[PDB]
Amino acid sequence: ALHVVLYQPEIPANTGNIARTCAATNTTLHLIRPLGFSTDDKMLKRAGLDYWEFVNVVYHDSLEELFEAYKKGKFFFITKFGQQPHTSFDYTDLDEDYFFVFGRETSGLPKDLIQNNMDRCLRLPMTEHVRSLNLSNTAAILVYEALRQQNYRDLK
Amino acid sequence: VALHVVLYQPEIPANTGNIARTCAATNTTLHLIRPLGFSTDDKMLKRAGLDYWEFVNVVYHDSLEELFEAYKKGKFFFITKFGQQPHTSFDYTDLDEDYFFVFGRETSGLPKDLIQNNMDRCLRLPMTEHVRSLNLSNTAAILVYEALRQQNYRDLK
RNA sequence: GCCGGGGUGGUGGAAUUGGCAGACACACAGGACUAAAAUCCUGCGGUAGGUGACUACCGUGCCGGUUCAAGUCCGGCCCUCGGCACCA
Ligand SMILES: Nc1ncnc2c1ncn2[C@@H]1O[C@H](C[C@@H](N)CC[C@H](N)C(=O)O)[C@@H](O)[C@H]1O
Repeated sequence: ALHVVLYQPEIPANTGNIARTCAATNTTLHLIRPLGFSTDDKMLKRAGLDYWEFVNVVYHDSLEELFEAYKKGKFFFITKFGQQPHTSFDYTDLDEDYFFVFGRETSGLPKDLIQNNMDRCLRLPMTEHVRSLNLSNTAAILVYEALRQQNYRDLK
Repeated sequence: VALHVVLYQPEIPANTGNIARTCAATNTTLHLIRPLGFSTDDKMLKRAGLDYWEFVNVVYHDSLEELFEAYKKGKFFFITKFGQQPHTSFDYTDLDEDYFFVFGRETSGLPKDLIQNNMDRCLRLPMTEHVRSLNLSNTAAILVYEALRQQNYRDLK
């Protein structure tokens, strides 16, 4: 019911951790195929430990292919640019598929896409001591915020 | 009046580095219960590229009891998979109290007897069933931002 | 000065009465593992033929000798440590 999209990830271990977090929440992981690693990177495998068999991982050769395939979806885009924190939105409809899309670790999301949908742009309130926050951590804050709103349904 | 993340004998280096990242992005004081499984020497801190350590405000403690007796009136929430309550069932809004979030060991976990005595404040992030545990990094960050959700991201841009 | 130890890979270092030199540990390297500076598995003296299987070759401070065979025994020398002597 929940989805995590990774636009061309770079760090294998970051993605592997997110896969484990997905298996702990029964979340679908989406990957935009211009990846910075291979499918056989051993750091990818390690970060996912043994939980890989419980992750439904979907590959998409482009951001477009994903959007069209999941035409009925609440696509939430997570960048520094959004003027609204992630907790100011609503994820409480359980009859829906919620999509959280994460940019490249050293780039962002496509600047065209951010322009068109700034109402769905979630910025995690930080300080100035760091420029960003680890993707695998940032992915988890949103899954367990949305899971709070859905009252961790079926999850004990 | 801020949040406090204390890590009981952390071992895997990368987890603690990512926790310090979140701690610097939230101005959350990081308490470190020794023995640690790594080295926080400035040489090794810079070998891992941890340039935010200066802003993390790390308070090394040598025992869990030392930490309890230095911050006696801290609200100590112990975070383990053996809790029965979520992390969102408690109130971290009081800006007059010091809230402390205790995390465990990546290969072992929090002291079992400490969990038994204080099951009232034992928080379990709801997982599936086939997943034994979450990442220490992820578990810490989730808790920091849930308290900041309740604290409306005080002085956070 | 005498006597007695030590010298051996990248490192500390092992090798019994002469009979496969480098055990073992650290380093390193490749992996595995219930995000490793944890742990576990594997490789590791050199050379060249080598895809490799591996092979032969060389290698214990220098130079000798005894041996079928010398890290090992013998003689000279270099370096080093210790006891003893040596000190107007
Ligand atoms: N589901 C979870 N709920 C709460 N804390 C967790 C969870 N998974 C991991 N943690 C944190 O990470 C620590 C270590 C675990 N990752 C490892 C398994 C260990 N047996 C345990 O006590 O959970 C825990 O002691 C917590 O600090």
